[PDB]
Amino acid sequence: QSGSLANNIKKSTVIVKNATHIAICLYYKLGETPLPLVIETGKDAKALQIIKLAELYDIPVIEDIPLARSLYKNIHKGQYITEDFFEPVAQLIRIAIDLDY
Repeated sequence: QSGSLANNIKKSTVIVKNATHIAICLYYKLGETPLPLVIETGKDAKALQIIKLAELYDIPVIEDIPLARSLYKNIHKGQYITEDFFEPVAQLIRIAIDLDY
């Protein structure tokens, strides 16, 4: 099982956080995920680790406390986002995508 957290963060699209208390890792890939997916979540110690791994792998991290708290409560690890989050998450994905040039 070792390495699953780091591999999930490495392939992530964007992380939205509340300080070092909550981190939500979102993944969206055209043709694979039909909606953005919460691939990992962390509270406290695990949130800090997600944030450190995000730095290591150059994954964009955005602080948005109300959004991070709502996502944490509503969208469990391995679940697709629901309608209330479609537009807030789209805005994060747009800021986050690498255009690769």
